[PDB]
Amino acid sequence: MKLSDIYLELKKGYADSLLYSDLSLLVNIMEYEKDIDVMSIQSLVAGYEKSDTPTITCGIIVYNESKRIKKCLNSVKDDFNEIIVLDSYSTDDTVDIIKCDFPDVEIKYEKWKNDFSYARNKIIEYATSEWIYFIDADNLYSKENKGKIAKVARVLEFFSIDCVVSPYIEEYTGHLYSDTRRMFRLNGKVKFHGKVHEEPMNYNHSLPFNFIVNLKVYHNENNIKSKTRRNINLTEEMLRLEPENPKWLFFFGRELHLLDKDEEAIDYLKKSINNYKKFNDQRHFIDALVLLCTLLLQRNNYVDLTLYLDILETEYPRCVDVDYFRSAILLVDMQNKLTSLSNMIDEALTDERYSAINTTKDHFKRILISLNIQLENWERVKEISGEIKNDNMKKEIKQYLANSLHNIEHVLKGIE
Amino acid sequence: MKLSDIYLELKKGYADSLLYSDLSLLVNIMEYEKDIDVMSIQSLVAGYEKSDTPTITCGIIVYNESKRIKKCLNSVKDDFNEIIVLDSYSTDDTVDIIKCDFPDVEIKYEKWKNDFSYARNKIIEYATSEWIYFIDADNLYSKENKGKIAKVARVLEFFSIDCVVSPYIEEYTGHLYSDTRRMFRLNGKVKFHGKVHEEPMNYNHSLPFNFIVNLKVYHNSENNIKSKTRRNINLTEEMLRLEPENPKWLFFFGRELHLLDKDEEAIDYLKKSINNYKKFNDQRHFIDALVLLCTLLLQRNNYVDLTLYLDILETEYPRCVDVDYFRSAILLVDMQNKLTSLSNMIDEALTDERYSAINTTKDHFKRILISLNIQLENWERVKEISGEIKNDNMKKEIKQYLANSLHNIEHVLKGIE
Ligand SMILES: O=c1ccn([C@@H]2O[C@H](COP(=O)(O)OP(=O)(O)O[C@H]3O[C@H](CO)[C@@H](O)[C@H](O)[C@H]3O)[C@@H](O)[C@H]2O)c(=O)[nH]1
Ligand SMILES: O=c1ccn([C@@H]2O[C@H](COP(=O)(O)OP(=O)(O)O[C@H]3O[C@H](CO)[C@@H](O)[C@H](O)[C@H]3O)[C@@H](O)[C@H]2O)c(=O)[nH]1
Repeated sequence: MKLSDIYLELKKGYADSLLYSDLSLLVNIMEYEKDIDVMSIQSLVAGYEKSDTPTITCGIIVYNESKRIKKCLNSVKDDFNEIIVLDSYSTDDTVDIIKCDFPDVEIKYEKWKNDFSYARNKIIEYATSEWIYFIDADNLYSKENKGKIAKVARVLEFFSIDCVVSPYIEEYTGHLYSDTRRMFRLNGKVKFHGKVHEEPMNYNHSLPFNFIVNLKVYHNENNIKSKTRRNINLTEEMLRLEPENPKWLFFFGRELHLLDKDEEAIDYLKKSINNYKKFNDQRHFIDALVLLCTLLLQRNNYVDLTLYLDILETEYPRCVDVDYFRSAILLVDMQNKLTSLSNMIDEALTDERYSAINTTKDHFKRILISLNIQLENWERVKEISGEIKNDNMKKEIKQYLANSLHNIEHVLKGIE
Repeated sequence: MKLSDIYLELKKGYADSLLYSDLSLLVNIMEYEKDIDVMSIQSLVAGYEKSDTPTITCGIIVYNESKRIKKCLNSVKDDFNEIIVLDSYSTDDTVDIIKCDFPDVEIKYEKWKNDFSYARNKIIEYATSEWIYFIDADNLYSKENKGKIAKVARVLEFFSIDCVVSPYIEEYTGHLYSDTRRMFRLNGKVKFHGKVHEEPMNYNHSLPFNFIVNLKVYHNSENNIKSKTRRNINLTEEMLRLEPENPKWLFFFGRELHLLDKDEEAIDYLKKSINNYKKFNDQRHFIDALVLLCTLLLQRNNYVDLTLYLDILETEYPRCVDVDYFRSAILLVDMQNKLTSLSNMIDEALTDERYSAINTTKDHFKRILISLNIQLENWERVKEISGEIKNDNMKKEIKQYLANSLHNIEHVLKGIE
């Protein structure tokens, strides 16, 4: 059997049950290709209510998080049995904000070596439970996960599936990450690797299966500039060890972008993309393509965007962002068609050629306003709008300029 | 020696001369086909110095014209010497605004028969000068037409040219008419024909040649237009029922139907007029028929039939810039269409079972939509869509972009006029 099959058989067969109820916190089930050996589907829902419920501990590593450690721990101090904060010798409060308001949370210490894995890996060895789940301090643990976490541990042990576990992280942007690898069995197998952009690897160097489970965490400045300068130092390091690695070329390339060094980021993204072709962990391959495409787009480099676009479209055909960059290009072509039309109208007006409608060629000025407003070309519309030579056209334009003046401050009203 | 060549031997040479000054008040000159008997050039400039300067009477027919008759007669009184004013028994004052300030302008009377040419007769009779000039109550004789009139009458009497004379008459819309036919020699050769849309004709009903001269005459309107039209159409329909296949009248009746908001029917007459001008001799208003049918076809969003009448407009009057106006409007409508079809092709897209790697919220798609419908001025949907974006920084920039164009509108709106 495949876990996929087991879930189906449990749908019409045993949707009554608890094994079912708790197996539906697993999003990711049709991805699990390993045989789960079973000899009776009936004995299984029955043996699941007899199953042990495991212990989860919650590891947080903090530096100067005076601003956000309170809301963080509040989200989380009721959902675990043991919470371990790992102070890297904060210069501000943090430590004592924790000590009075949160009496039950262990506080430990560790000087910062420039290694998120070493820190993270301390809390692993300090931790007493039999699963761990990591959460960072600017993050917040949805009210919705109440009583759900250990249910996820329980099923995965009940089938004894080896995996790390990703909840959904929702960016403050609303962007929703699902390769987060934040929870895993505390059983000697599996330890963080990497000075930065670290993730749990099962220690034969690995790459464990990832259950996306149905748990959620939410956000809680222009200190992005701060954090990024910190990480690029670490990323460039990790990359100099493996200078041809597509993941590291992309990671570095990305942070270069974040430090607006876009021309240099495009080079690393172009190299990352060449190297993913024949390379096994293709997880961030898409992230390189859609970033190189936006940067190429932002530099009005349509030929190279089209080339990379065809790659994104053949390598990931069900990615909607292909349709995004194609739209963006048509809309560019339309701008030029508008401009070219604005330009033959000017060429027309400057002949000897007479008008039978309005000898003042003043109806042409209706189209040219219309057409340069559309092009956002207020420079040239303000102009054209003086060259008008008649009251009742002027009378016509100002009354139409107002009804859109007031349609704007109507939509501008009800956003913020 | 033709006339346009006499003007080349003055412009090149005899160029400070009094003949050349008065002859540059004639615009229409290379059109004058008749040849002229000269001695030399010299003989001809000096004969002009010893020539004359004829007299011009100014004719005005009027009905209830209380509001404009004062401004009118001002423009004219210091410029003609004799001006007759034919009242048609106007029920309001009018006649006595003329009494007061304009004592030397000889108010004659006449009962109104529905015949504009006939009213123009009765002023040709009473007139005593050599040339006549006509003007209407809603026009103002331009300030800068100072003593230019009789220089026109001189040059035309000197070469003893037969013709009618057209000043430029300015619409309330700023448009300049130059087939106006307002001045002619009072030598029993020229006279108005036609109950309405009268013009001066030779006595064999032929068509006097039209010098366009360099005189400006302006305007003074709101909704007297609907009542003037409703009167004129009564006459026009009569004249039409006489030659019911005459394109000039098919056009005139269609035009007035239009001015009375009977557009659906105005097009039917414009179409027949355009069909009949093909052959027909006097094609003066052929162009006016086409461009009015085109502008109405545009208003009704009938682009298929617009294109077809635009072709005819283009083959017949290729140098009319109004061709390009209509081709432009079409091209631009096709743009709008491509845009809205993209708006929808984008919409279909961000529903499918299809994910984004850039932003799960697809909020970047929604920004492209917002930007289409701002361009499409579909402010309706700019509102819906901007409610469903969850990234506060984009919602901030939509706020700041709208403010940009809000400010720039309120800026261009200021310095119009
Ligand atoms: O010297 C430090 C710096 C940070 N932290 C804490 O550890 C986490 C690091 O997160 P952060 O300061 O937010 O850096 P980011 O770049 O925003 O975090 C991303 O990048 C890190 C570096 O790989 C990852 O560990 C995180 O999972 C990932 O959210 C946070 O809880 C910090 O408070 C420390 O304990 N010591
Ligand atoms: O029973 C009338 C009605 C009007 N008028 C006067 O005649 C002139 C006609 O001008 P208007 O009343 O403004 O009519 P429109 O339709 O605006 O004028 C156009 O249409 C008329 C009919 O063809 C022409 O006389 C004009 O030259 C032409 O400008 C004006 O001075 C009127 O005051 C009369 O004499 N008798």
